[PDB]
Amino acid sequence: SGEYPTVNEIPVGEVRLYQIADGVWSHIATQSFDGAVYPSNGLIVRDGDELLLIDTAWGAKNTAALLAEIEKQIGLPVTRAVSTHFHDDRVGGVDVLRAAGVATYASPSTRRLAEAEGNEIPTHSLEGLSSSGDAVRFGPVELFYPGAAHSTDNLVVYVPSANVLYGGCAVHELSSTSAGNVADADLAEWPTSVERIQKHYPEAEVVIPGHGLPGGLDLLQHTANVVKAHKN
Ligand SMILES: C[C@@H](c1cccc2c(-c3ccc(CS(C)(=O)=O)c(F)c3)c(C(=O)O)[nH]c12)N1CC2(CN(C(=N)N)C2)OC1=O
Ligand SMILES: [Zn+2]
Ligand SMILES: [Zn+2]
Repeated sequence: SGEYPTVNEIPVGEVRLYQIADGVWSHIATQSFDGAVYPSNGLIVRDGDELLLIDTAWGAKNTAALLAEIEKQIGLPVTRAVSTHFHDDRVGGVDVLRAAGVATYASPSTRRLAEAEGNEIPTHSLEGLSSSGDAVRFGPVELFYPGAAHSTDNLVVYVPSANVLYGGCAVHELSSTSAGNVADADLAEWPTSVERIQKHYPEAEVVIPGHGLPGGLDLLQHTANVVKAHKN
């Protein structure tokens, strides 16, 4: 009833949206992995009379439910999607999106890693993002490659109209106690990559992590802190 949703408040197999700013929503779904349940976030950004989607809802059925929830709550067509790294919480559901007429995009690095590891593969490559500090425009957002962090391919997304920074899985929520799933991470480079984000988006007003609750700029420093302590 207005609070940021968690696993306890999302009915089984469903998705919830949360209004972040004018024309900006997050999407929240839950999924089981290795016998535990986790929430995960994505982003929706109004693009005129269309919508840009950032990240799937972690799974085919969750992503179909996402599309239904968008139609119910917003009622504008999703025409493009960007996946911000190659893991299943970002690309799992790309096949559903593609069959629903959504053009799917990711960096060439993400596409290669998804293909090699057996995850679903976005159709279109996003050039211009291969060096840390690179930025490109994509509809109503800027895409930024901060360097290796949670994964070597992770992208962040900024919504300039609203000063919303979507960190994806390179950014953790304030309550986090460790650096999440570090299977593919570069813990030594991650603080440098977060520093780049801090330097590039100093006016961010809302910071959204890949999993958990949004907050302010403090999520960036907190992320650096938990990652350094994890590595240590
Ligand atoms: C789908 C995703 C994932 C699956 C299951 C869980 C997660 C988390 C996560 C875990 C705990 C917390 C609470 S916290 C910050 O307090 O620790 C959190 F916020 C996020 C994250 C994230 O951190 O993004 N991703 C997850 N995969 C699976 C994989 C890849 N692989 C191989 N062996 N190959 C493991 O790597 C990874 O990321
Ligand atoms: Zn991941
Ligand atoms: Zn993640």
